Amino acid sequence: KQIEDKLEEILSKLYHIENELARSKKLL
Amino acid sequence: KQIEDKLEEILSKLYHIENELARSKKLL
Amino acid sequence: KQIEDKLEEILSKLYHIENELARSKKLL
Amino acid sequence: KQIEDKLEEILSKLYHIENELARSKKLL
Repeated sequence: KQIEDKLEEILSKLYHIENELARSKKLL
Repeated sequence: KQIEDKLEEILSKLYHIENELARSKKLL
Repeated sequence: KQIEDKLEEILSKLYHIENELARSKKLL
Repeated sequence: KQIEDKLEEILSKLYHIENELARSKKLL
């Protein structure tokens, strides 16, 4: 549970990296 | 079960980011 | 203990990638 | 242990994303 929580946080960071990468792509 | 699911989502996000960056590289 | 360590390395890698992409954005 | 292993794999993917990002930076 401590672990699953940190996993969820991890995955939210990867969704935020995905956003950054979609943005740089749309701008081009 | 939940943890495993999250681990697999995480990894699969990492494969996508990796391939989006390699694709980017290539068009540039 | 090991797991926690790895979780913290992982998260900290994600913060760095996020900030390297935001920095990139900004210079572009 | 199954978990720590997958964490190690996760982190190796983040080192590989880091490489991709150092490369795109050196090329500029």
